[PDB]
Amino acid sequence: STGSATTTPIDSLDDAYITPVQIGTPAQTLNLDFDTGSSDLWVFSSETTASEVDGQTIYTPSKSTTAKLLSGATWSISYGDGSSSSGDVYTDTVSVGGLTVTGQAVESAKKVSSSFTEDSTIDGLLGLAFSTLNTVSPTQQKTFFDNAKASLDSPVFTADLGYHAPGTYNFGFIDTTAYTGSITYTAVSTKQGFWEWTSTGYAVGSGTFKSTSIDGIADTGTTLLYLPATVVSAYWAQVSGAKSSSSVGGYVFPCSATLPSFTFGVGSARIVIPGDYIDFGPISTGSSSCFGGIQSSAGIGINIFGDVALKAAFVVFNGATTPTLGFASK
Ligand code: NA
Repeated sequence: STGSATTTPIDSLDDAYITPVQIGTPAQTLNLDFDTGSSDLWVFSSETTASEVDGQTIYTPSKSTTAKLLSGATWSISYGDGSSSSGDVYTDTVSVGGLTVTGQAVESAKKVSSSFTEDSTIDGLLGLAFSTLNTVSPTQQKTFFDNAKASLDSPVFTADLGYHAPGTYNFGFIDTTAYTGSITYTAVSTKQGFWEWTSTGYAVGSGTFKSTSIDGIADTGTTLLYLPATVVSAYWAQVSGAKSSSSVGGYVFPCSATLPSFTFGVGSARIVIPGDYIDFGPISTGSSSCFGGIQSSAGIGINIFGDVALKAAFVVFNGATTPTLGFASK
């Protein structure tokens, strides 16, 4: 089997991407944020505290003929941005792009933090990191990918995120038309439950490539690229008037600037992030200070190849017995 679903930016900045997901029978279609940095499939629901719902589409298990309470199971998650959600668990039929899993754990939110309530476009998350990070207690549950794996033509999914445009998540196959050149594969550590890999270095603009090992995670659920302070300082030093602002919470730059590209290494290959991808626009409406898309990972405890990096590439998440990541230009 295979699946193929279009993923759409939620706003003009590509802050996140939503992908339609069919849950239950008859289908209830919710727009989920596919997150390779977490392992819970959770939804806004008929159980969510009413004051915490503001425009999201909800899953109502009582209207699904295939929903079953997973008796006793609860979940609670906290993300890197300080957001959180918790609730109880149903099993139900879940389909993505024509690929169906029966018996998927669908985590029904009873509570969500303010950042979820305030984002009317995101109806929940679909985690695609390793199932060892799933929060369901007392019986940990599998991700949609892990449940689909054995049925897939190849045990893979791919992320092809657009810059200010829709893109695609495919399950079970490589679309050889979706990238240019060849795919470079690199080793993954699953020790922390993430798609954790080691970049071979970076360049700023037309500068020379610096060979240096950068361990980090491929995380579709993180907007920005978070890298060590040395690397980030080297990037922003090439933009006149850029500075790190403790008041704003990261590097800012004059909105009049033209940003340089950023290159990261994947083995001997190179992925180039155009400068335009690094512009996250005014820090507040009408400001001439713009927020940078490359930020320091110091204090976060891990480097994160978020959407700024990933949308410059066709990315293969290879879930074979020895997992690997692949990156191609596109
Ligand atoms: Na922000």
